[PDB]
Amino acid sequence: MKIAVFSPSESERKLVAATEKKFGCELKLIDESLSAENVDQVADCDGVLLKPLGNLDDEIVYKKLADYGIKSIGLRIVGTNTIDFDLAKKYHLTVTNVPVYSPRAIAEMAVTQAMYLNRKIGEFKANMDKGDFTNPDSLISNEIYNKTIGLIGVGHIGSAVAQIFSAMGAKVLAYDVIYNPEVEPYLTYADFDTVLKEADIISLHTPLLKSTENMIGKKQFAEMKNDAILINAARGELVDTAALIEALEKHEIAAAGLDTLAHESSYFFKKVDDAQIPADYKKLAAMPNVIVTPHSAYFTKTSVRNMIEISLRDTIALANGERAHFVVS
Amino acid sequence: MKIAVFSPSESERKLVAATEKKFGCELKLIDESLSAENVDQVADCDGVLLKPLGNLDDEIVYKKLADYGIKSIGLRIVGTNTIDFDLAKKYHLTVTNVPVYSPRAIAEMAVTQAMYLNRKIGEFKANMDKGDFTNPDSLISNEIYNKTIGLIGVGHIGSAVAQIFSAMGAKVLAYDVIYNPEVEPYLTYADFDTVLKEADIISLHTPLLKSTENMIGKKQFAEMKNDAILINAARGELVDTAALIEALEKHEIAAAGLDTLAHESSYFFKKVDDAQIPADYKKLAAMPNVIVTPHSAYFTKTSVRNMIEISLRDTIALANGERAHFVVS
Amino acid sequence: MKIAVFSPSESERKLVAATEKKFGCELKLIDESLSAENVDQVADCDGVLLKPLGNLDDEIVYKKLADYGIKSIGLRIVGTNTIDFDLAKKYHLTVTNVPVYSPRAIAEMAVTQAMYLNRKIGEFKANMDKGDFTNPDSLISNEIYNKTIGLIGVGHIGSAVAQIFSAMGAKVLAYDVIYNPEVEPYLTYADFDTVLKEADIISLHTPLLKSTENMIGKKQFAEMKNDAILINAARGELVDTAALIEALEKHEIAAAGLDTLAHESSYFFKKVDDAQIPADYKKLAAMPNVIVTPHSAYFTKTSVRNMIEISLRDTIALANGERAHFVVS
Amino acid sequence: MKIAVFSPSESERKLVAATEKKFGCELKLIDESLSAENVDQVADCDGVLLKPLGNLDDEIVYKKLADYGIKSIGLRIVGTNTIDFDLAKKYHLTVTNVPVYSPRAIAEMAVTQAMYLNRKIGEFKANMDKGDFTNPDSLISNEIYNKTIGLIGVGHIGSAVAQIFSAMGAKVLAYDVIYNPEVEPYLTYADFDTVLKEADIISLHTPLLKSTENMIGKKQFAEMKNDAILINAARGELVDTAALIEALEKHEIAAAGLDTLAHESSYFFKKVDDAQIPADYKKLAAMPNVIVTPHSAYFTKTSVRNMIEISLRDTIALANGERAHFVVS
Repeated sequence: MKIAVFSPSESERKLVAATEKKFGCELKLIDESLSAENVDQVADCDGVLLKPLGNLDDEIVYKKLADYGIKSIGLRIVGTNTIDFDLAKKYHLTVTNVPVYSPRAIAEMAVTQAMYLNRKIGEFKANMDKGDFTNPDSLISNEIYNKTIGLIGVGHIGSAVAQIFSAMGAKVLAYDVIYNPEVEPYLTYADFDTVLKEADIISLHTPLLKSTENMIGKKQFAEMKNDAILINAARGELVDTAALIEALEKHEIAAAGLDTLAHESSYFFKKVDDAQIPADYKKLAAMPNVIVTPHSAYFTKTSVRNMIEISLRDTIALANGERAHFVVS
Repeated sequence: MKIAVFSPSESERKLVAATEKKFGCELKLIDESLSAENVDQVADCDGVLLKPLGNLDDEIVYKKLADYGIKSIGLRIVGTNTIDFDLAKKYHLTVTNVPVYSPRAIAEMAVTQAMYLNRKIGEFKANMDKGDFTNPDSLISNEIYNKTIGLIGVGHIGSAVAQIFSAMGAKVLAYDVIYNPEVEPYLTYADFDTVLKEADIISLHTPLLKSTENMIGKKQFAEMKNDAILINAARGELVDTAALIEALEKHEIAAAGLDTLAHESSYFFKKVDDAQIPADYKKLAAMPNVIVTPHSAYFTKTSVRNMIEISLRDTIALANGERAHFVVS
Repeated sequence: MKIAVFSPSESERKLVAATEKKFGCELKLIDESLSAENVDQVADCDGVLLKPLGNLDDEIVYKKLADYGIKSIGLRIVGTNTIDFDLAKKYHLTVTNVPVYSPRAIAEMAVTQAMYLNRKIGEFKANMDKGDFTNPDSLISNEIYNKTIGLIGVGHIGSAVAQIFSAMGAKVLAYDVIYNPEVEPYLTYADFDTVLKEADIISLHTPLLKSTENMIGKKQFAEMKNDAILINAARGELVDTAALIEALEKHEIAAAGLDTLAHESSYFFKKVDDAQIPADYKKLAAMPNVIVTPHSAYFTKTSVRNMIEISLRDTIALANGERAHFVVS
Repeated sequence: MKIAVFSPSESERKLVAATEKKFGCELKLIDESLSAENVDQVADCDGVLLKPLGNLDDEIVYKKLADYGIKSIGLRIVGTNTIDFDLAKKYHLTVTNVPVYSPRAIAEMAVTQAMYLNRKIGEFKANMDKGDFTNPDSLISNEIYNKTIGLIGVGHIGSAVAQIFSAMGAKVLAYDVIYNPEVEPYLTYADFDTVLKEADIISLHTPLLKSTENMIGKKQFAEMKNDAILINAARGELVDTAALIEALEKHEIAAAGLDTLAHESSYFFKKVDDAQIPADYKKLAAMPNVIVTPHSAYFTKTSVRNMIEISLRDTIALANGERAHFVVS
């Protein structure tokens, strides 16, 4: 049982030994992701784990996989769009994926950003950098249990946000289109308008769909409380960035924590020069009441381990024609 | 019922009218701290609420409060250092204070700082500032339910830190010299050495005393885990700053969140020029794995209100010959 | 939109008005469940909600449903075995069901029974009934945070058990065959032997399968700690009752809370004479360290509401050829 | 180091050896309470630990402890009623006690009883006893996150009740005459009338004083919701038992859990005959929606140990001229 691993990250490499032992298999790590140019390297292998940078679009790959007895495409991510299903069907190559990495990883980054912004630590730092070490009333804070949290969408990640906040004593409201009895201990469902008007901290947990692009814009910011804090660890495209920047500069909201931004593809996950960084990011990055992280909410030891292990399990099951949890086909 | 209030903060001013209505009393605000210069303004006053900047040394102030029928001194703060208790006894002046502003205010600042540093948000920022938007392993994080929290001292604040951390699923250990059965659902008592050795996040909750000054020094940093996060929202002098800086520079700890620092008195609560700010602060402030705040863990609406309303309440009571909750030796 | 409701319970009747308003439909409640004998009563109706006592086995029902334009069978329960799918397929009659009622309802009954049995309130009552009002050491208890909980199986219900207990400070271990990252904050996975040897309170959350019938028997009881408490709110058939009774009489365990028993079908949900109640139940019912409830863990306002509302939603969607959440076909 | 222990419980006996090892002292156990009859057994003793059944009236006991160099009286209990404090001062005998055994022990008994009664387990039992195994609406229950908890008094115990209930998602309200900022994450202060009117579960945490005797009477039952559950694990005399019985009989409340009852002193902690048990108890004990326990909320391993080790520790300290934590007036 030798499984090829394409496009391993530094963090995934640290796990290979442990992983090999636990699964009784060998991992063959290959530095680039899978192309026509290096597929010839699964020959001595019984399966493939993928982290595709770019679309898997040219058929010499899909065919040559089947030539070697490969039956499955084990994506180490949720993201499916990089796989041309037409081809996969064409070579009885199942696709697996990793739908849930660690919902607490993302929930905890959201809560963390919200707390820091609530305590205005950045605004204190910007004051201090100018030699102002006072406690002006404009930097006063409050305990989390005096806050209302509002969730737009819930899911596994929102549910974990609600659990955390409600356990610190906060009131958590949520708009959603589906009803889940299991999250009732931790939040109260309410319609969208109420969530936006009443919440002191608002966090996005909606999927990106054409109906949700820009669902947070000028009109929503105007509805928000002026001291509200917006967090978006879901999808950059949910929020109109210019509307956001302006709302922050107008003080129609108080702060924002973003793990994701529209057009992040140009720069997130890369090294770049100054001329490569867009101007909206530079504006947000200069504000003491804004956090931007490079889509790293997921980035814990647990998520990294699960991405590797979940995908590997499905992928070995399928090598043994055994059944698999996260087929997508 | 009229109560003089000396030296109110800006945040304190803002609550005044609501407090009048709530207590059905009148608050006479004096901008400065009580002094021989302003004492005669107490003349039409039932009681006094003090926030002394500096020593209340002169005796004619005390003679004159006693002359005006004033039966106590209501410290709005915790520290009684500037009260010459000798003169107090001489003039039959009970002294009260506010020991417990809001333990949650402080505990939440500690947690917030720990979570931010755990997520290495500032290290991602320093990296992004140089155009690096990747997710290197050196910035991988972890879920809080995988961490051990170590408390040095508990008290009302540490106890609250322990409640919050254990409610997120963390394991919490605490060193203390008195036993409180009511904290055991949230922490496990342990030896001081065990705590430093096993904790991934250390938070300080120890009174500053002769015996506890530089309690956290070179030897203690050497004992901690190298990815440990040190939080001090108790008292700066508990920590040897030089040893802290060195430890961080050598990566013998991963991060530090300080709401208080040795020698902070020179610059905390002031506006100053660059030349007035000490070098140890400047070193800390430059580190992207450090947070420093200007002793603002307390600074929530609840605290500021409690500082007024708890003193006011004991102060009114003693004016009525009734009992105060927080009389002091 | 008129929906027939068969075999309504007293609790479901209390909801009709509210339900009708919220869904803009009329409910036609019919006292017995659906047979050949009363199916002629869906004529003026656009759908049917069912709570079948007994198998729906005779085709005159399935055919006459289609004759009236009925497209769906809306079960108000999880239980599917009462529907002959061969027939349903034969009349393009979809089957819906209600998979999740309220997991907290069942989790809370489990926790409640565990707590009462931990505090030995029944044993105190049996003492008191004989005139003994003392506090003998054999009736000493302990705080929940000094206990280890062990879950055999997890699921939605076990996950809610773990959440509750771990929030009171208990250590929760769990054996399961599937791995769910989202419950990690609340329990630690461990193998079956460890859960049985180490747990102070053990609660069953395994599905009944031929491989699980009697999975708790003489050998497991002997492995359990002598002061352990077994709770089973899952499926009566998971536990060998005679092995249980004997373990209780031998004091190889301390107590048991059962919401379900093998052969409960003879008596649960019915009114019966003494000669109709089996002897195993009478033995357990006479023990002060045993609770038996008549499979009522589910029985809250929320579960009753959800059973009605979830099934009704799917069933109206299907009347409008719209899509539905809980199809089983 | 030898410390005499008077009148140990059976549970206390069981810990003795471990306590010796833990304190590195010797414990001389005397079966009876201190009296002129047994005082001379203190002669070889450093200090004393008392559990007085009855008044310690004679003065020669006190003269003789003082004669034997004994510097304090270590009550292992909370109540100091049987200490003639006058004689204590005469003979320079500091008096200490144990105010805080384990607040969680008591709070957990309250919660446990509330949850059992909320789930109406005893009413299902009374029903099953008559062969009725149904789920009538009169026995429908509800999830604890849908309930409001009302506390009359807080303190260390009530506070713990509030932590547990709010961690299950309940809304908790409390009436009190002193403000504690540290409880606000878990409860909201409210007027006494609001609490009785809005609470679905009422739990008492008020000291028995002249002004609080029958604080819960006819008028207060009439104010409560008719499906209210009343819990008293504080002091029996707070509740007018006649009015309690009547209220239950009239279904003006749904249930009651009592760990303490007015006049309990006649039978609690004793073995007695049927003729010695009062009628009000017999009425309560017959109701399947009532629990009565014999003042055993405290009775966990933690409490029994703390009662020994906390007194022992202050007792050793005062023998060393060091400070005690729980000296008493």
